[PDB]
Amino acid sequence: SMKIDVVTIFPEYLQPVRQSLPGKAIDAGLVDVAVHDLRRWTHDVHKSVDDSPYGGGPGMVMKPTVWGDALDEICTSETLLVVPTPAGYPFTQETAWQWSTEDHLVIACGRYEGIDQRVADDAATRMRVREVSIGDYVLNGGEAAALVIIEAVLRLVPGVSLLEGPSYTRPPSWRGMDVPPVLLSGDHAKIAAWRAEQSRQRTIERRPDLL
Amino acid sequence: SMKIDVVTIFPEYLQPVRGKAIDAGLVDVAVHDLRRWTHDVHKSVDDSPYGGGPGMVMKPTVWGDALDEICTSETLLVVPTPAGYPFTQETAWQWSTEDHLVIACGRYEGIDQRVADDAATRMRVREVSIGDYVLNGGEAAALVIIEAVLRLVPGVMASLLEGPSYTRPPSWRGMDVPPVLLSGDHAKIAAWRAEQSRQRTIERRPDLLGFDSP
Ligand SMILES: COc1cccc(COC(=O)c2cn[nH]c2)c1
Ligand SMILES: COc1cccc(COC(=O)c2cn[nH]c2)c1
Ligand SMILES: COc1cccc(COC(=O)c2cn[nH]c2)c1
Ligand SMILES: COc1cccc(COC(=O)c2cn[nH]c2)c1
Repeated sequence: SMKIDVVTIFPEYLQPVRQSLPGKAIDAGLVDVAVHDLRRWTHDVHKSVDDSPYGGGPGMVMKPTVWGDALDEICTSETLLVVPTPAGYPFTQETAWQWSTEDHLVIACGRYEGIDQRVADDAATRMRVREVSIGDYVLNGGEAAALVIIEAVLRLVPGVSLLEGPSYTRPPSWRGMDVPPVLLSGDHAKIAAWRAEQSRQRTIERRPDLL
Repeated sequence: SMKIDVVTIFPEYLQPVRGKAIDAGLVDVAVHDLRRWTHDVHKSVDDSPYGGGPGMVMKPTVWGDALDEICTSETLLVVPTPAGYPFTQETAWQWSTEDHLVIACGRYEGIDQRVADDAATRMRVREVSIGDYVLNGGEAAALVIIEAVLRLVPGVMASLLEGPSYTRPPSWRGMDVPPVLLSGDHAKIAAWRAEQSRQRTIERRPDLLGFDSP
């Protein structure tokens, strides 16, 4: 059983993962994903969510007063507050495994430059807060990162070292290229060693950092 | 001006592109249902892996037909996969100058490798990872790549992590903005920010400064 709340100024962005849920998953109370428009918590007629950064420099910083109200209403002391940001700790498969057993995730989607730091600092005094990066690149908003995180976590919720080498399926011959004959050999010990070497070679070529 | 074609068995999931509204006509984003190139009755796109293993592998025949119609020799064929070369900010900059990206979204355990090998004989192919986690499909990863690239396209920050940012009010729930940021001293602000950045990078990403990861 897991509840995910997403707070964003683009709630429509999250509508695909809402419907991506199996009907037998949400009916069983194993998962409910709710999306909230951040502007619900704005204070002015202009529904402002950002303001200029202290200490200058082009870019806009999201307002702490608005975010604080939103989190005040949505978060509980049991909440795991996830803040996607390119300045975050790495979000990896180990993280997804860890978060897969959480009762309540709140994902705060920020917009470039970021969210006033006091929001996270304040929240962290009564809940667990995790600023995380899904990758070394910059997005205009956290929304796509939320999709990634939601998918990587939920697929580890039951019912909701090296790189892997190439995979093949039918036909055995296609556009002049044959499936590696070892895979059709019925020698499963040999297949395993073949696959291990394929993985070692691909990892060396693509991710030497992993060795 | 850039064309992005995305190929997927879940074209619905790509509605979030509608966002990075290309209303300015600086890019056209097209999404294609892979099942459109099938001939079967049940329109099968996958099958069990040769050599055994878990899950299913997407068939090469369907993908070959789809890529034939959609790609040219000038296309950059992008295949999100956790087994790919890393997609980073540097990659985003590089791809921001491309005429034509085609993004092949895989599902299940993967796409028959011969799809990529075949395509590489007529176009440039890039198998890429957007990060070290596993997804059910390439769709979300395509969204990430599109966002990272499109915001760099002409007409629309790497080595360190950026430090914290603040805005009004100068005090909030008893928490004050760092006084230096209120001081109007550009040099001291630059110095403090540079320091916060380095301090955050060593704490969260020691690898970026050439130290052992925790
Ligand atoms: C909340 O503060 C910010 C600031 C800047 C951009 C974003 C959007 O997230 C990303 O771009 C990202 C997440 N992981 N890798 C990249 C959020
Ligand atoms: C070590 O860093 C990580 C973390 C998570 C996944 C991976 C690679 O997984 C694959 O190569 C794969 C999975 N399905 N098909 C290919 C690497
Ligand atoms: C090639 O077909 C496959 C196979 C396995 C998973 C996926 C989805 O992509 C990812 O999970 C991914 C991309 N970068 N980091 C994770 C596609
Ligand atoms: C080294 O790899 C990368 C790549 C891209 C960005 C970053 C860090 O960016 C930020 O911290 C940020 C940018 N806007 N707001 C916060 C690191």
